[PDB]
Amino acid sequence: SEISRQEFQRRRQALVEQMQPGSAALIFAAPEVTRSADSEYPYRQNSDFWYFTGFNEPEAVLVLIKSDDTHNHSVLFNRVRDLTAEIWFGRRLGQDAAPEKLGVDRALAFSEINQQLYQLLNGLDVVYHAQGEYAYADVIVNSALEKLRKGSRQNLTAPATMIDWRPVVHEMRLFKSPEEIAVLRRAGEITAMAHTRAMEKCRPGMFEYHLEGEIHHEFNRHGARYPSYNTIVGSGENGCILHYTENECEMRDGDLVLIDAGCEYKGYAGDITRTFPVNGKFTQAQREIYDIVLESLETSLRLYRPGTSILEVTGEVVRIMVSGLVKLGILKGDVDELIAQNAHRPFFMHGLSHWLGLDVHDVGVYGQDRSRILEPGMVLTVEPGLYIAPDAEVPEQYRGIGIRIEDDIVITETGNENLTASVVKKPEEIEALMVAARKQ
Amino acid sequence: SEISRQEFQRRRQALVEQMQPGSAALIFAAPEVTRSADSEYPYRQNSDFWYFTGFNEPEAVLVLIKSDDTHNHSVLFNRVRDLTAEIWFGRRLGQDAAPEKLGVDRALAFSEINQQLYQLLNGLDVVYHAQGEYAYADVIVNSALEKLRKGSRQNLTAPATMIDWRPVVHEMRLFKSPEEIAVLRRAGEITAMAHTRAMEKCRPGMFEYHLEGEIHHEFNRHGARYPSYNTIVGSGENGCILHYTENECEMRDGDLVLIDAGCEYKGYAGDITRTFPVNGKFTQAQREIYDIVLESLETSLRLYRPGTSILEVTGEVVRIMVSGLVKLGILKGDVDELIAQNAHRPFFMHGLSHWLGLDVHDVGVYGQDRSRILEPGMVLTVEPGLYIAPDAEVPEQYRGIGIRIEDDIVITETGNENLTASVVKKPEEIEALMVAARKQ
Amino acid sequence: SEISRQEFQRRRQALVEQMQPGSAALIFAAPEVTRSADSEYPYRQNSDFWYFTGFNEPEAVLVLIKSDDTHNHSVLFNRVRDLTAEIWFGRRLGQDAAPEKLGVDRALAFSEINQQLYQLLNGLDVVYHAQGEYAYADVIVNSALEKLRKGSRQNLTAPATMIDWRPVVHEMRLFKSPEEIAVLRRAGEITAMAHTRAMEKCRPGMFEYHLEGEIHHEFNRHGARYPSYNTIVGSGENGCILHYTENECEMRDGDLVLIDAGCEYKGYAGDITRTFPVNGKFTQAQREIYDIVLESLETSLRLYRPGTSILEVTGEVVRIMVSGLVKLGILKGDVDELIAQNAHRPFFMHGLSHWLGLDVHDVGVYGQDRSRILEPGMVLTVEPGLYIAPDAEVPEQYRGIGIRIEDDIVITETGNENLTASVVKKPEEIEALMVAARKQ
Amino acid sequence: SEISRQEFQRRRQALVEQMQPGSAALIFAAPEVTRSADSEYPYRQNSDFWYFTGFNEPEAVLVLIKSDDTHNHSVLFNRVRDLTAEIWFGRRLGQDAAPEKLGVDRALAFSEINQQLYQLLNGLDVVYHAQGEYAYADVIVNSALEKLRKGSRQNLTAPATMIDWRPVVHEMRLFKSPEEIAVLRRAGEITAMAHTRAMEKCRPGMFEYHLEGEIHHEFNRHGARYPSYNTIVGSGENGCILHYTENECEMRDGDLVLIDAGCEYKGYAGDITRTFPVNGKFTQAQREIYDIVLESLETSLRLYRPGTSILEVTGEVVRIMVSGLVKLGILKGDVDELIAQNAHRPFFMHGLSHWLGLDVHDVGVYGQDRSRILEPGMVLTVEPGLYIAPDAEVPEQYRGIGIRIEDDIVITETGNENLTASVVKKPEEIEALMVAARKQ
Ligand SMILES: [Cl-]
Ligand SMILES: [Cl-]
Ligand SMILES: [Cl-]
Ligand SMILES: [Cl-]
Ligand SMILES: [Mn+2]
Ligand SMILES: [Mn+2]
Ligand SMILES: [Mn+2]
Ligand SMILES: [Mn+2]
Ligand SMILES: [Mn+2]
Ligand SMILES: [Mn+2]
Ligand SMILES: [Mn+2]
Ligand SMILES: [Mn+2]
Repeated sequence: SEISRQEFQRRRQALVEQMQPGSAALIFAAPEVTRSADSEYPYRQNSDFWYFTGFNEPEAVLVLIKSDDTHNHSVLFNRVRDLTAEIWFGRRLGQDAAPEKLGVDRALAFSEINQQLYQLLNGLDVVYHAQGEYAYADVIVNSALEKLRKGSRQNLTAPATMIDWRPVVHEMRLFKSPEEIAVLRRAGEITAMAHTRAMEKCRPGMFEYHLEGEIHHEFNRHGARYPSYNTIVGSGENGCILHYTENECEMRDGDLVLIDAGCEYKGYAGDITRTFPVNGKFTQAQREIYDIVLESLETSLRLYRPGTSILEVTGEVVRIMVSGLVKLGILKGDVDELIAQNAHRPFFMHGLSHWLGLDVHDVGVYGQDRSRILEPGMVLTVEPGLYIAPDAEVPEQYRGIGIRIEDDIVITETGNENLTASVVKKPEEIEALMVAARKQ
Repeated sequence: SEISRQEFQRRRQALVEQMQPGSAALIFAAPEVTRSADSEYPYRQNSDFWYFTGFNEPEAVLVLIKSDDTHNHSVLFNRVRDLTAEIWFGRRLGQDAAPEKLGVDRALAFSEINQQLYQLLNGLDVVYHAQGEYAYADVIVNSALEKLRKGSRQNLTAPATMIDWRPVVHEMRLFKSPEEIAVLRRAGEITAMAHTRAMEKCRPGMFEYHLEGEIHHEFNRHGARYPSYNTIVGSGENGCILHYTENECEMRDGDLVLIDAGCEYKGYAGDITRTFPVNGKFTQAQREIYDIVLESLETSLRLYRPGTSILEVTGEVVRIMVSGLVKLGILKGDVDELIAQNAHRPFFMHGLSHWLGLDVHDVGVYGQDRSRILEPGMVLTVEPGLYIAPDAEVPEQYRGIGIRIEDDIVITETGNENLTASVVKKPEEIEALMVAARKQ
Repeated sequence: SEISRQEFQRRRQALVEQMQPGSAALIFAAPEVTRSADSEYPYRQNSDFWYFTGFNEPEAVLVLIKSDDTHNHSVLFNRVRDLTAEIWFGRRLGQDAAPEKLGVDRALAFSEINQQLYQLLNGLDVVYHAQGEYAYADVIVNSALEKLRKGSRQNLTAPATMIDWRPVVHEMRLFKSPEEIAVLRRAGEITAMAHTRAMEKCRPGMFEYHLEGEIHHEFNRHGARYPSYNTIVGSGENGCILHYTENECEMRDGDLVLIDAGCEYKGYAGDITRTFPVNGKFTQAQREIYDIVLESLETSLRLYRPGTSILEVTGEVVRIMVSGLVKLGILKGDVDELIAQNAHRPFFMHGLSHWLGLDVHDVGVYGQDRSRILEPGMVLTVEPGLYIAPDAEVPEQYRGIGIRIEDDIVITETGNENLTASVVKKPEEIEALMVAARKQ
Repeated sequence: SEISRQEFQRRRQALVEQMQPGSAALIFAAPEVTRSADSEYPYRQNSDFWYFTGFNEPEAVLVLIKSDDTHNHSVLFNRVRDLTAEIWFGRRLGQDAAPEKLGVDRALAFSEINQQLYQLLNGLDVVYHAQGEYAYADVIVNSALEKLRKGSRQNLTAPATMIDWRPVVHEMRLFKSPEEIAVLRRAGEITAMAHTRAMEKCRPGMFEYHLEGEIHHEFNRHGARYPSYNTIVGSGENGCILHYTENECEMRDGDLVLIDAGCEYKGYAGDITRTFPVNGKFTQAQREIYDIVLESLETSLRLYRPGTSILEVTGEVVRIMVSGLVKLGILKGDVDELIAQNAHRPFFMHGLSHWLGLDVHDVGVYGQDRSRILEPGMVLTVEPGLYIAPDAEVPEQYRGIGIRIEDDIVITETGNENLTASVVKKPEEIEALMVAARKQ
């Protein structure tokens, strides 16, 4: 599953439909990024630029011109074809092939952007620009506007209005097309297979980074070369560190390991967390904390639907957590009073859910306290956790336990679809899986 | 093998020994780097900062103060310990533990750098600063100097002299300690095992990126989490593109695949290229080009020693190439005349060797045309190649063939040691390896 | 005559009336400017900031908030009162006195602008900002918007729309109130008295800068401390250099001197040019060129009225010039053909008229080729000139003659009012004035 | 008196003599400065650039190359000759005439600086650059060094050492040549004539700015077009504000007026303060404060000589002030105890003396608390003052009195020469002068 040329074109037209007549929208590619000295990180296209193009080169700018309410056209600035650069660093789309390949009306060399952009903006009323996103893009836009402001003797005029297109575009991204959902479904399946593999390979004495290697190998073999975020493999006390990415420790018999990892597939993020015993068997204490986190997740999965909100479902989770922690003696008091004082927060200190898409923490307005009413087409995570610090003032057997369990879902007309339920999370199913792998 | 605290301290003292009395050297950590939106790339410490510290955090600055010819001391600025940041994003060294851990005299919070740096530079004659390396570092240094210049009423004085320490430090890095050579030896072995694995796993119909996944998995399992540069897997015509990193094509029965990949192990780069038949058997044409590149490499490996140079060895390679290409009819004419007109250059268009170390294209002065005389302790690559474009005006059977074969060596008192000879390169040994793997 | 508090308030309200509901306009003061080292030029307030405030301090920002269509209010950021700064550098308005003095609703310390501006912009739809006018102002606005964009967890929202208020404000400035016309009338009278004085004081052997001194002394004595632009005193060949400001030469018996000078009175510019014989008597050649320039000006003064344009009046001037130059043999050919080839341009190479107000080259849209139809309340200059280079291919006696004659006018319902006719320009009146002064 | 070509050349050679072999010094012109919109302030050349050139154009850079200990040469970058720019904005020196005019070896177009500077710095060991002085200059230098650092394949090398030439050059400027002293002597005489004129013209009912106009007219007529700093005319309570430049008030019968004004003559500053009765007659109270300030100045003038210091002479002044203030009841206590508690500071809150030259607050190291031992050739001001605030807790008759009296001196082998004693300061001489002028 992928997003095709025709869909990128639909998205461009949908933006144009929201634009004022006599306007242009400017969407810039990500800069290349240095890793060390002359070596660069593998290129990651800007998500919004990607959303409108599926084009994975730097030094590119998409310009959508809406001349009036019936007439509009697109211009791409992109790197020229060049024999030498290409023998060295790889093939480039160039200007001749871009209109057909990407479905844009015209393509021009990026090297000509300062000579051409002001001419495209001349006489328009509005420019849509994500100001502050990239310095290089701001310099280009500001230069063009300055040329226009200062060019009345050449009969040039600058648009007086600049509108940040990010609110509009991010609202577009918040609601996934069926094709986007198919891509995310595949991302979830690829990520789930990776997590299953990690559970089947995990043994005491392996390093945390060994499970990262298994996971990334599984991503790669399904054509998801890169993770959507830095993989977390937190065994023992490291599980209580939320974005532990060192993954440098030997995994001990008797500890849990929390793995949070997700692929990037055709631009889209998977995002799964599973926590499991390194030796294949939960201790009583581990199981007691695990069951509360799993109940939180299972309840959330039953509830998420159109018409509720992250805030509302979070309230149910908080009650489940406070109740379970009181029962174990980790919290003490009256449940409702404890809820009223947010007594869960030392152990569950993050949000239950974030939007998911071209970024793992995807764009889109949440509303105050994530109160926005859910509608079909929204994609979000569900990730309750409990983290009991090594020095927490709690019954000793719970200290140093960090558990999160995270699935990715799409809101549908009838509730939700779980994209990541193909990797197990019930404790008895985890143990069975690991027992089977451990027998060879 | 690794580099220890005591060695980082030796390097600091060796810099200090080269410093003027009444001076301070400022060495800044790399900034964190955005991958997309709020997600960052896995952190890569600046190589020179690493060289003096082995410390893998951002927002850190090493200050070496040489008060006079007998007295000197070190101050580290680094991130404070902070409960919340640490629960979220991970553990930090902090100020209390840094002096013992890193072997510095004093540690201060990075948040205090603007309040403290000018006081450390007050009254010194010289500041050593790699100006232009990082914008954030330049801002900090320029602010401190401005405070001093403008603070005569507070009895402050700025050092009038600023010296770029990069020439001195890069000359230090050019000559490896025995411990560094041990680390590089391990990098070479890890990288070689990865390349062997790729040869054993490769089958027609696999995607180029599948071999990248095998390679990166092998790096990881030996504790080299990250590659030292973006892996190249160039099959068929893609082999003629020097830094082909798309690795997106299905590998065809009958094509060669060129794999250029290297691990980063304790900061140090491996860098190996092997080219081999996708189906396990060189065609006659492939073998004919391969033999010229292999002869170039084997001859270079015999020759490299103290007292020669990359330039001198390159001349021998050029003769081997021109000779072989004439013999095959790819070039036509008199060998010596062809050499005199650099007739090899359409097919061998890059350098034979680059320095290797904490960067894959390592620091250090090459001399004009890489004429610097080699000495023991220098580490370099040897990477002849021949690339015959799909449309080259040559006998048809050679078109679209891209071959490079690259080993990493250390110059020793008696010649060189090949760090990467544990992965095969003789064509009959490649075929035997692949025949054996292909039988299961 | 001046502009009062109530008028600045009217202007603020007129801007607000043009603003969208749910918006704020930000108007920044000019930065102080270094002359040398720690010495600054005398402060000149930004013209648009001045237009809305009459406030002559730096580090000030006017914020006009239009909450909706009935409710609006103003906030000033300005320097705090401070005993020491004030003993040293002078009195400051401060926060307590500003609301009454300036007629703003609230005043806050400039030192708090970054802590307060984002709170004023939170939740608005539109921000009006003259982007690119000042770097310091851009930094402040961009920081505030970034805080808002990034502050959704604090329930902050940034306005997505930024509109340059300069087009609207400059259209306001283009049409003068009766009070503004009274100020400009006084500026014209002060400037005229200065030019009369220069004519009465001028003698061969005086330096050009001596007339500048007379002029600036006369400005000052009427309470116009500063000129509105750098004074030009171009004698002999220097008259052919349009913005000759060196004023360094001894004025010779037999040469003309061109003086272009204007006062700045309550923010408003005068702008007068007179050219006259250094020795009090035009030569025949000088008089011949002078008469053409004077005819051009007198005709322009008869013509300028509502319903014509600078372009239309320029055409009449061009015909007068071509005709006169043909008659003298400076041009040769058919007048209409010469006009059609713009043959006057080597001798008259600038515009006839520019708008006049708070800047000498005042703001406001001219239309293509200055074709905008004139309306009452517009204020402009009328400044024909002829400049015959020392090496021009023309009858010898005309070489090195530079003449401009410039008056300032206001368009009225019935034509125009000449604000600067109190300094003579008819050649016989110039000679009479100078003859009288030269007798003592 | 002026500074000639040969002296600018001597200064260049004296810098070169202090430079390391294999080095270049870069001295940049001041940028032009905006006054409002498209109008600029009258150009003021950077003092250090002026010191080495006497050249009053922007977009110019002096490059002094010291190839080794015997061979050196100079290159100027400066604006090209251009017909149109010159018809408009004035004459430019250009490249052809510069070597002879300025006495430099070579001149190149400023437009070529980025193409040429790196070639001049290639292979040198040291670059002398006043980093942080001007942004435009820093950009140019940083670009050149970056080209060199990154150009090893083109056999380019950057100098690793950058030295701020300001300490060396400012020490040069601290010691005046006999020619510089002659220029300063003339500056002092011009300034003194201006102050005499102000005393002779001053009448109750005139505005403070009227005396500014008289002063600036007198500067101008002697060929000092511009003041060296913004003129202060502080009558009544305004005299207690140290840099009162508003000069906006009507001068009252019964008040003193403090005038601090100085010309700029051939680049060099005068700096004189005189305080006198607006009505020509000191009141008893005014005279009582005046006598203490005059005693302070007369004593300082007797004392200043080689071998003393500003600090030492300041101590004598402080004693004079404390003594006089005790005698009048403004201070109460034991003189020595009062001195020990710096009890004078509410009334005398600034320094007694600053260096004087191409800047009014001239460059040069003062030593801690201005303790540097004075030597012949140093030029400084002597400016005791007493300022009694309107609300000071002192005998009523002294409130609102601000008096400073300031002369400019040169240290000589035998003491000092007073450059500004030609304007009176004894109270009886002030009254006599004013009585005579007031009679007509
Ligand atoms: Cl391009
Ligand atoms: Cl910190
Ligand atoms: Cl403030
Ligand atoms: Cl130029
Ligand atoms: Mn996750
Ligand atoms: Mn998540
Ligand atoms: Mn390689
Ligand atoms: Mn290599
Ligand atoms: Mn004018
Ligand atoms: Mn004009
Ligand atoms: Mn003074
Ligand atoms: Mn002074």
